[PDB]
Amino acid sequence: SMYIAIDGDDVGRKITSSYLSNSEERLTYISNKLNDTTKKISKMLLSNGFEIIFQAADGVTAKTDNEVNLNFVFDKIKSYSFDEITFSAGVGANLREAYVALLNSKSNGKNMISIYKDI
Amino acid sequence: SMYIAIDGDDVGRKITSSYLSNSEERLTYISNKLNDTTKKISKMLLSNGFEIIFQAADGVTAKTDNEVNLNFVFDKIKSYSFDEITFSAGVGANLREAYVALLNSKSNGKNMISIYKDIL
Amino acid sequence: SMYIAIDGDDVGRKITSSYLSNSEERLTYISNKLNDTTKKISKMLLSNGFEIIFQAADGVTAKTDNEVNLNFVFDKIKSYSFDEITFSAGVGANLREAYVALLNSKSNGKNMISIYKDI
Amino acid sequence: SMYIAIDGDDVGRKITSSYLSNSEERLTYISNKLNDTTKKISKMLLSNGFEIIFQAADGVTAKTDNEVNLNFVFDKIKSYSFDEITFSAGVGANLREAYVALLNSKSNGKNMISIYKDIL
Repeated sequence: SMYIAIDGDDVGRKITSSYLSNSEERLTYISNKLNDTTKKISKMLLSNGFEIIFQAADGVTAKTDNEVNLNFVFDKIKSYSFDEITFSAGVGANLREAYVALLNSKSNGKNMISIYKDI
Repeated sequence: SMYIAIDGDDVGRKITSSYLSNSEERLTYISNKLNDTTKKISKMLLSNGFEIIFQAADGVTAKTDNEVNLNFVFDKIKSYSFDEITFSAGVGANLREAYVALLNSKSNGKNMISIYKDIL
Repeated sequence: SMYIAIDGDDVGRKITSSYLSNSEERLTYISNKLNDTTKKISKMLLSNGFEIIFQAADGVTAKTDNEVNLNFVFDKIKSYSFDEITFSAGVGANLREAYVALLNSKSNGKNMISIYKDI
Repeated sequence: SMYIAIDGDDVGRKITSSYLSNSEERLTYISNKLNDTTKKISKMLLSNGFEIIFQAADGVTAKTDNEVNLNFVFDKIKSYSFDEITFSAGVGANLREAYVALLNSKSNGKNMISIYKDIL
């Protein structure tokens, strides 16, 4: 039983920047692109045997009982980046482990995946 | 012209709590209610002549040139609370003011609305 | 071997409020009360046999190999609350457990302590 | 009167990394380095005729009514960087302007300074 928690890297900084510069068009662009990119993530996960647990904009969490190629899955997630917006991931054997692994990725960089047992 | 920025209060803490307690049911519940609540927010704003600028996760930002009763709009916002999750808002004459007024609401309480001009 | 991580609750919110209201005196009061209270916590942990690992801003992290009464230690921490500013704590057998327990406290309330093995 | 708000960039991420990797030495190193650096920042501001309003770790805010070379002041701030930790700044005519300028710096880059009037 494997869990994956996926979240955008510092998307809040890009949103705040758009508010402070009065950039309506950039804010609407981010809104639309976050919605479209998290749909691509969820459908890819579904096509690879996952069950979607949580799906907001910039955040998707899922689980599977099948074996998966995490390199392939995270390569797909990396290919869904747009502009200076990327996503990180944590993998674990329950929700808490995937969440802590996700914090590990976020605290050590961007556009990376961590597996809890390997920390 | 008037801009309004709306966001949930402490939603991230409820989500974090769900991960650390291994509560899939509560996490999925939060996901569904957030998405349903922000759909209700966007539809109420569009119904009062707003153009939606941003709609993602727990935030909705919009603008209008129509006349607007803010008491009506924010009483509607307050009716969309669920469990321990409330929503705050900031209003201004541009996006920057609405954002700063939202930060004012978040920093001074829960379930409240701030007009940028009243903060000066 | 026991680790404890202590951090203020929502202190950033009180600070942001003071900036946005141009409340110079309020901000300076928070600065002083924060540094004074964290020194109080640090001296208290030393008096109960801890070694300080980290002490900065609104947080103190310490470890001990000696015997401890946790109820006495955290009741002391709660007695260091001022105005609406309080502190939460996490305890574990290593730094990661103490941190995750601290995150558990912060996400479920304020002025509370979590022991990692209890979660 | 000029207000300046200074804050470290990404300090919390370096701290979190240390907890999660069980690196006591790296966490104590950060603690010691942050405390050294905030004292250097505040002593430099005092040396330039500022009055300190707020001083925590990775964060110092001050104000002055005298003349100041901000370029010299921020050049000193940038020289206090250590490892991957840099500092950002906002300048304004009151606390709220300095804060919003600092938010502008942190959302738009690393190791930068913003003057509130330059953002309008």
